[PDB]
Amino acid sequence: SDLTFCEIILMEMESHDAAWPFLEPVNPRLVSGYRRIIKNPMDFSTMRHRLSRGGYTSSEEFAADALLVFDNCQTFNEDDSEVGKAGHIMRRFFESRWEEFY
Ligand SMILES: CCc1c(-c2csc(N3CCNC[C@@H]3C(=O)NCCC(F)(F)F)n2)[nH]c(C)c1C(C)=O
Ligand SMILES: [Mg+2]
Repeated sequence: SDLTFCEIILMEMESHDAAWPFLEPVNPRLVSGYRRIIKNPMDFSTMRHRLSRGGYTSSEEFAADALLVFDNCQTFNEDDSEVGKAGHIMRRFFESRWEEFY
């Protein structure tokens, strides 16, 4: 249904060169101040796990999680940091692929 498109998008994000910051949850033990600043963490493997057990009712819920990944990225990382730069590439990728399905 709407979920077949989400499988395609998520697969293509997981394999993207710039996905390396977002494949795994941030470990707050390793990242000073992350727990304080980011209220709702999100990453591609959490989305993949939620998709695998069917925890998305609509495509709009899937997109909310994706946008959360990149909102969190821009909140915590400078736009010219290595992670910020990758997050902009991944955000533009997502917005572009989402639009040529809907
Ligand atoms: C900047 C942290 C961060 C990552 C992320 C995922 S893998 C990775 N890297 C691994 C290899 N190269 C170093 C670099 C790194 O700095 N890791 C943590 C620092 C330390 F202490 F472990 F070295 N960073 N992803 C997101 C979404 C992040 C944030 C805060 O938004
Ligand atoms: Mg937004």
